[PDB]
Amino acid sequence: SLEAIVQNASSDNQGIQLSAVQAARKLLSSDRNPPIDDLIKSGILPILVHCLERDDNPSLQFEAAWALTNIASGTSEQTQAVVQSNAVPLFLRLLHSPHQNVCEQAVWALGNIIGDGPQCRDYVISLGVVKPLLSFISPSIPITFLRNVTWVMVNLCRHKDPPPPMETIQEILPALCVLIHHTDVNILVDTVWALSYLTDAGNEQIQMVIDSGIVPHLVPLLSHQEVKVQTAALRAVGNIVTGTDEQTQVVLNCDALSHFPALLTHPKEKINKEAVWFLSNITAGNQQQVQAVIDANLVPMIIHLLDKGDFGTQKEAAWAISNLTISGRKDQVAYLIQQNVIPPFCNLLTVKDAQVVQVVLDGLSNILKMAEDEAETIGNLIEECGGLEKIEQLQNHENEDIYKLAYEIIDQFFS
Repeated sequence: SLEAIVQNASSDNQGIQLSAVQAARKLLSSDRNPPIDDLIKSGILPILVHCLERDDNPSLQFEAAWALTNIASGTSEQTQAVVQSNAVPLFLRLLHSPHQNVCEQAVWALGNIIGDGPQCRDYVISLGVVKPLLSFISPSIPITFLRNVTWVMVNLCRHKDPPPPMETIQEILPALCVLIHHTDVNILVDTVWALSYLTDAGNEQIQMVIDSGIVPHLVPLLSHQEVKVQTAALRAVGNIVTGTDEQTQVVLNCDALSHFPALLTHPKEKINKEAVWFLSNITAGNQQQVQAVIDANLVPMIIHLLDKGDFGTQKEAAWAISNLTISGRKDQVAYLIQQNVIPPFCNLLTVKDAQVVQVVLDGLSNILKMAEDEAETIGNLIEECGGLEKIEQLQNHENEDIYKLAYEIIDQFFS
């Protein structure tokens, strides 16, 4: 009797209330076809939200929290019905309940709400969720509960186009510093993905992450046995090394490069690609960082991937080679030449990704300009592998930066 349940829940007698709220909860969480929509149309939601305030009856508070949780675990329309009934401030309140089960049910409901979309997430942040959420992280916490805590932290951290507030980041980072030493794979995945979302927000957030002290704990996860950890960590440090040279050097000082031979040869193409992206951000640095890439014996592996990798990896390797020519010294570029970069580099001149074509022409141009006396030898190598015919054809490309640079190269070195 759904009507009866609604009427009884509104009674002043708290035991009849408990019976009714328990009945609604049992209708919702006990079957594989719950009547969620029917309970919403009944008008029960504001009653349950009122029940969440009853600290003097924790069984009633628990049951109402569980009912609303299960409604919020449903479809987007069901979660939004919960949000529109003003449930959120009451769940944030229940994060400070002394009763663990009410706290766990509040975390779960808030997770579903935050997951519905960006404005609900930003509402929950604006109401102060982070401090009480992170307060749960302790040595005695059950792992299932901690997993739900960390999932909510990731989801608070993930929609980036709204940058989360800086002060929230200051609250979240100490928790990540704690969690990065956890052994549970799901906790590590969530912690590191959260870090990678923070590190994608800009150089100032990168600096906050650096200043937290977490990078020497983060870098070694590049060699974790679990691939999900490896790929989260590779994203996080790659984003750090999109920052300044000094921020990149923070990563290098952790011996990051020692992890890369096993990433360039990893069976997963996605790890090869992400690793070469990382390296391309190292070679865009100063002469010493270029030399760090050379001295780690990584250049032959990059050139191999430039030649035989999947296109996404090939594009990243093209960037890594061309970026090396930005600040690299003549002898470092000469080392590239000795390692037979030219044929596979020139083989990318014919692809449909115009950005890659431009990158390759930029690198070839830089190489030719840098070889004071050997420019003729290098021009001959470019000719031998068909690079010259390809450059000649690029004079007719639609894109002005390409055809201009092809003309300039042809005028300076093959005329």
